[PDB]
Formats: sequence, structure tokens, C-alpha cells
Amino acid sequence: ARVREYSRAELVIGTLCRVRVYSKRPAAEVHAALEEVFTLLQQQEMVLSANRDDSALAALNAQAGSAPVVVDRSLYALLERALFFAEKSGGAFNPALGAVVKLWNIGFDRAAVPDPDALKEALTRCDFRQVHLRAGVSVGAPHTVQLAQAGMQLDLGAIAKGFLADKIVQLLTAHALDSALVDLGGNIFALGLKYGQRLEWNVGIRDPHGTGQKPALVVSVRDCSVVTSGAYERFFERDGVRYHHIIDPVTGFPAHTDVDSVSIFAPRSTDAAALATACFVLGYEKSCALLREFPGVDALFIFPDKRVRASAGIVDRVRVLDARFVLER
Ligand SMILES: Nc1ncnc2c1ncn2[C@@H]1O[C@H](CO)[C@@H](O)[C@H]1O
Ligand SMILES: [Mg+2]
Repeated sequence: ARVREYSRAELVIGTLCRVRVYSKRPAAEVHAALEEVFTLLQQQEMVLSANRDDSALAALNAQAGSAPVVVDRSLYALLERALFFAEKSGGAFNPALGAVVKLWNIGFDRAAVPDPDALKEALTRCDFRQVHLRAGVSVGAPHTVQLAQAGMQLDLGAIAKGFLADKIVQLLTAHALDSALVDLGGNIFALGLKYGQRLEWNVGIRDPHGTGQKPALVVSVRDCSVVTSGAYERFFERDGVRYHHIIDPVTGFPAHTDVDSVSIFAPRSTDAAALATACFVLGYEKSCALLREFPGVDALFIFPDKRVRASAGIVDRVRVLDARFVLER
């Protein structure tokens, strides 16, 4: 039986999604797995999207201020995990920020900053503590979500790709695959080892102010997600000012922070995504404080002066490719 390398890529969930596999299984088995990966990505686009009218999430948001809504266990568990990171991060990551994000999403489309009072009003409808998850304990009992605050809206944009990367890894494993690189719009999961000999996957992290083509550094990892938050992934400009996609929930404006990017290395991409978002909002010192709560996670920060700091679990695995950057040790 020979090793073969495969990849497949499609535009889906608003972005380029690519999966690379090494396997000695029959090629028909790998093809079947990849078929299911990309079918899943189409199906979940219709469950999780905050910017479509027909999604399960859109339906949930339509019942804000009303009765509990039944959801499948997958969505329920994702919402539980999101609320866990909201609480741990003091709301720096907030999955109920839709009232504010939607004002900014139209701003992006129109290259215009939302209004002062409107934004102030929207912030009154973002209390994630008013998202009530309840699930009975008896056989077959439903899972429910209630949005208690009138006009509050869930937005899982910061974590949807991480969730889908974890679902993809679980699907690959279900198909007896153990070597893959999952890349959903830049949210990475490195499953197992690649082949050259078996070697770690070398995950690239971009120059925050670069074109994105080439990585500024790489980190060698196994069985790890790598998710990076940076202003650069999505912004608009108006009258000399850049407004990026990661909102500070205290201000209702794009976060003003002391790092250019934060990359989180975690066993679960869902977790890495939530934590990367929180850490970008919190800034470096408070991020270090939060991350001490999660010993199984590593982090790499790129500062505006091109210094790079990485935690102990990964620092020896970092290789700088763009010599303008310096890895502090
Ligand atoms: N502080 C935040 N916490 C959670 N999600 C956010 C936050 N700011 C923006 N978002 C959402 O996550 C996306 C950025 O990853 C945004 O497009 C928006 O949907
Ligand atoms: Mg700040």
C-alpha cells in the first residue's frame, strides 16, 4: 500500500476552504471522505451564517425576546462553548454582539462609520448573559436556546470556521484518516503528521501588513489548531481611518490594541478561534493573564514593531522566514 497525497478546495462559507490529506487507504475512501467534508461545509453554511435570512441562526435571532427555541445538539454545544469563552474573557469575546456587528457590516458595505447614538443603543442589546441554554436530562429531551433581551442577536462569525474545522477533523477521523491539513479561510487544523519519513506540519503565519501571499514565519505542529486574529483580515477605510472587523464590546468600535495579531494553538479550533478574538480585544498583558487559565493552549503574538513573542510550548517550533521579524526568546 502506497502513500498518496490529496487536496480539494472550494469556495464555501464565504471563503476558500481547502483540505489536504496523506493516506495509504484506497483512493476511493479518501475521495468519499472529501466529498463529505465539502457537503458538510455547504450544509453548515445554512445553519450558522449570521448574514443569511434562511439559516437556523437567523431563525433563532428572530425569536429574541420571546420563547425558547429548539436547536440540534451540535448548535447547542457550540453556543455553550461560546458562552464559556465569553464568561472567561469578561466578554472580550462576545457571541451576542450581532446588534453592533450588523451596524458595522452595513458600514463595511458602504464605507461609512455607524452613528454615535445608534451604536450606543445597539450595545444595550449585546448582553450574552441573557442567552439562556436549557436542556432536559431525560431521554430524548430537547435542547433549547432563549434570547431573553429584546433585539439581541447572536453572531458566531468569529468562531464558525473553528467549529467547522473541528467537525471536519472529526469527520476525517471517522473515515480512518489521521494525516491532514484543514484550512478554512485561514483557520487551520493540523491533524497528525505529514509525510516527507513523518514530519510535523509547518503552519504559516502572515505578516499582518503583508499581502498574505507568503508567511512571515512558520510553526511546526501536530494535532493542533492554529487560528489567528488580526485587523487585516477584514477592514474598510474612511477619511484616513481604518475600521477593522474585531469589535471591542466596551466601545462598540473596532478594538484599539497593542498587538497586530494573535495566533492561538489549541486542541480545538473552536477554542483557538474564541481565544484569538478575545486576546486581540484584550491586548497583550491581559491576554497573557487569560491564557494562564488554559495551560493546554499556546500563543504567538506579533507586535506592530515586528517583535514576536511565543509561549513555551511552541517557541522552539517557530522559524522566522521574513527577517524583518524578530522572535524574542
Ligand atoms: N469581540 C467580538 N467577539 C465575538 N465576535 C466578534 C467580535 N467582534 C466581531 N465579531 C464577529 O466575529 C467576526 C470576526 O472574526 C466579525 O465579522 C463578527 O461577525
Ligand atoms: Mg484596547
